Amino acid sequence: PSMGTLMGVYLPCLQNIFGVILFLRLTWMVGTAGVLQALLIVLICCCCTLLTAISMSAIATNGVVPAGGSYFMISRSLGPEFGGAVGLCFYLGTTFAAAMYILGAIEILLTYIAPPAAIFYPSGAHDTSNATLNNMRVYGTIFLTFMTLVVFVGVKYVNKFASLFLACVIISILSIYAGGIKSIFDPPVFPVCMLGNRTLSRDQFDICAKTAVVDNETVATQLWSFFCHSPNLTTDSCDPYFMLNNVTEIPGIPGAAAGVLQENLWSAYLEKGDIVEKHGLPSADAPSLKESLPLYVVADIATSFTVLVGIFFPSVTGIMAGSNRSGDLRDAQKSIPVGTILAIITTSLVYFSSVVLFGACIEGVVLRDKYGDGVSRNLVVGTLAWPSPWVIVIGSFFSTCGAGLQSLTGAPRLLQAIAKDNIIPFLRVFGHGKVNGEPTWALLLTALIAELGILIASLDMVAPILSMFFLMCYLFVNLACAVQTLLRTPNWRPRFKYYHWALSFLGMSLCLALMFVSSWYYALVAMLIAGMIYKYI
Amino acid sequence: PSMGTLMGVYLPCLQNIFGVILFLRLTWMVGTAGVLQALLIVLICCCCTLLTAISMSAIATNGVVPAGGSYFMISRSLGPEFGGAVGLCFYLGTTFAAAMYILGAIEILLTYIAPPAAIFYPSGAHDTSNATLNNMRVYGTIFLTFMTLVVFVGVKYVNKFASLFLACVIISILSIYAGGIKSIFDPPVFPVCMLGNRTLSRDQFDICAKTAVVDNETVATQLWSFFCHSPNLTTDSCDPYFMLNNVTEIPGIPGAAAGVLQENLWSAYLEKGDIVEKHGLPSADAPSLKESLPLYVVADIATSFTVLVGIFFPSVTGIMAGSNRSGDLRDAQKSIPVGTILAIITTSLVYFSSVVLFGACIEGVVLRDKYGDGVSRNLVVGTLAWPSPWVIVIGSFFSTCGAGLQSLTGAPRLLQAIAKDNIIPFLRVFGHGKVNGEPTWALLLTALIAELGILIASLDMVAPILSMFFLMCYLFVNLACAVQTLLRTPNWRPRFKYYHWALSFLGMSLCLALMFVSSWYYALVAMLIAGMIYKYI
Ligand SMILES: C[C@@H]1CC[C@@]2(OC1)O[C@H]1C[C@H]3[C@@H]4CC=C5C[C@@H](OCCC(CO[C@@H]6O[C@H](CO)[C@@H](O[C@H]7O[C@H](CO)[C@@H](O)[C@H](O)[C@H]7O)[C@H](O)[C@H]6O)CO[C@@H]6O[C@H](CO)[C@@H](O[C@H]7O[C@H](CO)[C@@H](O)[C@H](O)[C@H]7O)[C@H](O)[C@H]6O)CC[C@]5(C)[C@H]4CC[C@]3(C)[C@H]1[C@@H]2C
Ligand SMILES: C[C@@H]1CC[C@@]2(OC1)O[C@H]1C[C@H]3[C@@H]4CC=C5C[C@@H](OCCC(CO[C@@H]6O[C@H](CO)[C@@H](O[C@H]7O[C@H](CO)[C@@H](O)[C@H](O)[C@H]7O)[C@H](O)[C@H]6O)CO[C@@H]6O[C@H](CO)[C@@H](O[C@H]7O[C@H](CO)[C@@H](O)[C@H](O)[C@H]7O)[C@H](O)[C@H]6O)CC[C@]5(C)[C@H]4CC[C@]3(C)[C@H]1[C@@H]2C
Ligand SMILES: *[C@@H]1O[C@H](CO)[C@@H](O[C@@H]2O[C@H](CO)[C@@H](O)[C@H](O)[C@H]2NC(C)=O)[C@H](O)[C@H]1NC(C)=O
Ligand SMILES: *[C@@H]1O[C@H](CO)[C@@H](O[C@@H]2O[C@H](CO)[C@@H](O)[C@H](O)[C@H]2NC(C)=O)[C@H](O)[C@H]1NC(C)=O
Ligand SMILES: *[C@@H]1O[C@H](CO)[C@@H](O[C@@H]2O[C@H](CO)[C@@H](O)[C@H](O)[C@H]2NC(C)=O)[C@H](O)[C@H]1NC(C)=O
Ligand SMILES: *[C@@H]1O[C@H](CO)[C@@H](O[C@@H]2O[C@H](CO)[C@@H](O)[C@H](O)[C@H]2NC(C)=O)[C@H](O)[C@H]1NC(C)=O
Ligand SMILES: [Cl-]
Ligand SMILES: [Cl-]
Ligand SMILES: [Cl-]
Ligand SMILES: [Cl-]
Ligand SMILES: [K+]
Ligand SMILES: [K+]
Repeated sequence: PSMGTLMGVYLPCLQNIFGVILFLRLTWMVGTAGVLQALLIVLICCCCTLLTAISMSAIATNGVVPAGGSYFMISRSLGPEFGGAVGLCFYLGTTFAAAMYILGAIEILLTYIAPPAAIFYPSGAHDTSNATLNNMRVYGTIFLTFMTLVVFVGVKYVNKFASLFLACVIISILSIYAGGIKSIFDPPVFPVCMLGNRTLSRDQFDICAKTAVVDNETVATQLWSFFCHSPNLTTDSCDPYFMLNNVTEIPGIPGAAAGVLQENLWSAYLEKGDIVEKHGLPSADAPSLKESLPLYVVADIATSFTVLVGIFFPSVTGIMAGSNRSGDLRDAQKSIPVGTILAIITTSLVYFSSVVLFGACIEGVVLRDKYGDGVSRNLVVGTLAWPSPWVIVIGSFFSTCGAGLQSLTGAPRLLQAIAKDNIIPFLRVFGHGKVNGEPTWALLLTALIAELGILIASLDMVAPILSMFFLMCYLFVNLACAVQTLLRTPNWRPRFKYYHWALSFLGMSLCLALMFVSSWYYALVAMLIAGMIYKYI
Repeated sequence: PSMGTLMGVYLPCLQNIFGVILFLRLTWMVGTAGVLQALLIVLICCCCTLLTAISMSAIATNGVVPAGGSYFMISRSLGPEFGGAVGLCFYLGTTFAAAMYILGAIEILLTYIAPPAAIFYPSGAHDTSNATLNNMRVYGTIFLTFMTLVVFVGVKYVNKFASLFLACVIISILSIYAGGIKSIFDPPVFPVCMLGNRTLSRDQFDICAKTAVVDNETVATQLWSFFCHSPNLTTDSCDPYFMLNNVTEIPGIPGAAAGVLQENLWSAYLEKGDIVEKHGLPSADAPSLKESLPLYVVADIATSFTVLVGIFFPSVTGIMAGSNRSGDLRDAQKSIPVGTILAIITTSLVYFSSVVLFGACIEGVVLRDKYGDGVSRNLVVGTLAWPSPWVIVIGSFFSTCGAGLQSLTGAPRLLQAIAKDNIIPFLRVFGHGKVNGEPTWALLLTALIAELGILIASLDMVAPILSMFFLMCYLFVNLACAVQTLLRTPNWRPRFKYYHWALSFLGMSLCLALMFVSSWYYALVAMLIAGMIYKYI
């Protein structure tokens, strides 16, 4: 066995922690919560995983570290009762992470790469959401049935091209920082058209002006016709908000400055149906017609602190996939505690610096545009990139398509290993495999469980379920590291310097509080199920 | 043993089938779906239960009919594998039916009896729903903790006053029919104020007129001030829909006629946010301000056929609670098949005649008012009653409060009987009881599971879950009546004239199709769970 700390523990952790939400939902989170509460979300979500890594270091520095996987380490160091729960919650987390990584790639393909490749269209006037959901479901079934046949046939080709999907992530992050440094000197040009406080969708109309001049004559623009329903300049059929207020362009990226970071510093939560608005603009109060409501950037979902925590939390998960090479290492009780902790530190520094960067460079109206309606249907992340916005689009699409394949290769192996362990004979038929050892019936069950997450068809609806499963897994790891100390069991003597039972209790309580924060209802259901299984045994 | 067919089988079935949805969601269903599709919903939902009663008659006409409950009949006539599934699905159905019956009584109390007894108020302008949900949850916890202490202390007093809650239902139905016959000759006076096609909420403004006369002077009314935001008659700040259109009262109950039944005959489905509108009125097309949108009757939820089936279906359930007295009967193989089938026939005739009655008497704009906003916050059912609308309000409130108590007494006995059977030792601690035999730990588990249904806080959100559990129970009964015939098992010779295996197959397929109709997602999850338990055994 010869695998270092770098290519054995650190690089798979750093490949599994970075993902879809850094490129799709982090600018929206900064713009919705403010820089201060966004740093609070990043700090709270990166203390569950740091204390969980301190507990996994106490797992790794005990005994012999049996070869293969993180399931076998926990199962041989903590008994079959805790290990089965950890393995089952981590299997369910990986199978729904595959669904979230597929839905991210479909969102990138349908809203940024190929917009006219849409089957279902928003008929009528309103409900542009049901066509979006039915459009996500069809491409979800197609990409899931393709990427399960790829895993069924081409495991060696997925394992051979596993570092290319990490190179894509690193290039598409260095482009963000290279453009964010350029914006100090030479910011790019993305004009945002507004009307009073309200920002409007630039994709529909042509020119951001109330009147224009053609043939030495003042003619009402296309923007006049959407609000007043006549090409005549002296009608009284206009809404009184459009009449009293003036139409103004602003720079969507004003560059890195202190006055920009000062305005993006506080929370601006909106309910579903509200319009994204500035604060430092004059606006005359007047009622507005209901028929001009599609001519604005509108909050898609209702937001709060507890909504944003549950959407952010699957950015930080990925500790447990740095112990999968625990048989190939030279010194497995040295490479795992150093590697997982340094990977969590570097990824959390990237998240803090990116929160401060997006808060100081991009203006909060562009930040609060989920799907980028204020700027010509572009990525808000992509507008800040240095060479072109297409770098982040292509790199994020290939990174999500790679992270879905790696989850669809990682979860059937885990169900294979749990079934072959005879720990629950109810799953005995899922230990059947090929002559290679590759699973056959576990891959089908992962494709069926990840289909139930695709049929939810939203990134923001699937992500709290992922938070709910990974927080249960990380809670059982901290339970199993505190109980074995407090019960004074034999064969539990961790040789790790920075381990103490109070840190595992603190991690258990923190990953229990985040369970109530992300979604209180299903946490209250899982608490009943867990309190019932305890009354059994 | 001496119990007849009438007081032993027929009256408990007829007490358990009638309930909350006949008085709260049936007029809304008629107005939303039309008379033809409402009769289709009633006909489809009353063929799952009729074929399920034909299968329960084949259960009852086999063997000895062991004493006590419907669980023991199925468990001794079909084996412990089918019987455990039937008993567990029927237990979960009864524990969520208690939650639906509590939420119905809270809806009646907060919207019709005591409106100012509300803790949470709709602050701001919009979101009158979140205050409503948080207002349902608090009174749900209060009424659940009261009606579990009543069941823990006063079982004999709940059993002594069980016929009073049936007398309330029968009086409050005979009042509906007595007023619906009066409306042929002398219809009551409930004026509905409208403005073009759109109907408005009468509870806010005073007089249904655009201008009025005080002191020999024409003065703008209170209804003018809500739409134009000025008491001056010559302003141009009005919305152009209010200016071009005229304000008109109609009779909310025009009486039983053929021209009224002809207009309520077709479907009018609305999406969330649409305004309830007539069809036979002139209306000038004009845009409308967003700030006048609370001055209208608005569809609360989006409706379709599959939404209304899942809300109607728990009106028909209640077959299985006519075999609870199977030890007290004289001829249990005669009283059960006659009693359950005659009770299903009489309740289904009441539903068909009530659909035709509400379609022919009440106008469809009043029918499509869920919560009765068009007529002064009254029950749409209650406006048709003969003596007063308070009869239906008080009778429906006491009937839902009684049907919640009877579910909270029926489900702990079932969990008691399943736990004492040693069929699943995982539930062994729930067979502990008092010295009387009354359960202690099963009553707590019913209070905890019915709390998870109360915290959903909607009648229309809890009702498809009830449909999902009762359709699984009725599917397992038809499976277990077709498999024992087709496998040619011994000790299965039903002596019922009208039984055949094709009727049980037809009932199984119909109660499987309704499972996909009511909610396709959770049916698709339950199909995976059932197909996995089959791959185990
Ligand atoms: C050990 C062995 C391994 C395999 C196995 O066990 C044995 O493992 C277990 C694990 C099981 C799974 C455990 C958990 C599960 C999650 C569960 O979802 C619960 C709720 C969510 C799903 O929502 C549903 O989504 C469907 C599809 O949309 C809806 O159906 C609708 O579909 C159509 C639309 O066209 C229409 O008819 C209706 O809309 C409806 O029928 C369901 O209704 C819906 O419940 C998460 O959804 C939640 O939805 C909320 C919306 O109200 C949302 O709130 C917010 O919504 C928006 C944000 O988008 C905002 O406006 C507001 O902020 C909020 O309103 C919530 O965010 C969101 O959480 C499904 C089952 C599943 C997967 C288990 C399956 C079995 C399992 C794998 C077993 C196996 C056997
Ligand atoms: C044998 C032994 C006995 C005991 C035991 O096992 C062992 O038995 C089992 C049985 C288990 C139970 C099985 C089933 C269960 C149902 C499951 O619910 C699934 C979905 C529904 C719940 O929705 C959730 O409701 C909560 C509360 O609202 C939401 O949380 C929200 O709360 C706040 C609000 O302030 C806010 O933060 C967010 O809103 C959110 O956090 C959840 O998000 C939500 O998922 C049904 O809800 C569905 O919601 C849809 C809305 O999107 C709705 O679609 C339609 O919505 C409206 C209609 O109102 C319309 O506009 C449209 O037409 C649609 O959008 C759907 O109609 C609706 O179906 C919960 C678990 C439970 C009870 C199991 C518990 C465990 C159990 C008892 C075991 C035990 C151990
Ligand atoms: C929108 O912008 C215009 C600028 O064109 C403001 O118009 C005022 O115009 C008069 C004469 O045209 C000037 O003397 C004033 O100085 C302008 N006011 C300013 C610059 O504040 C108009 O008031 C603006 N609308 C607003 C602020 O609601
Ligand atoms: C944007 O402008 C509006 C008025 O042009 C600001 O004023 C609010 O308007 C709403 C109407 O939707 C009222 O309910 C509020 O009471 C108004 N607030 C006041 C007068 O302080 C609105 O605040 C502005 N948006 C910002 C600053 O984010
Ligand atoms: C609303 O109702 C009024 C009735 O007061 C309609 O007014 C018209 O008024 C003129 C003179 O006042 C009459 O000669 C017409 O016969 C009326 N038209 C009718 C009765 O159709 C007014 O047109 C109505 N608004 C509509 C239908 O949009
Ligand atoms: C009620 O009146 C309106 C117009 O006063 C009718 O017309 C529809 O108006 C909507 C605007 O919300 C348009 O989108 C439709 O195209 C109009 N339909 C037409 C012109 O046929 C509306 O149909 C009426 N409602 C009814 C009859 O239920
Ligand atoms: Cl991610
Ligand atoms: Cl992980
Ligand atoms: Cl009912
Ligand atoms: Cl029933
Ligand atoms: K991740
Ligand atoms: K019922």
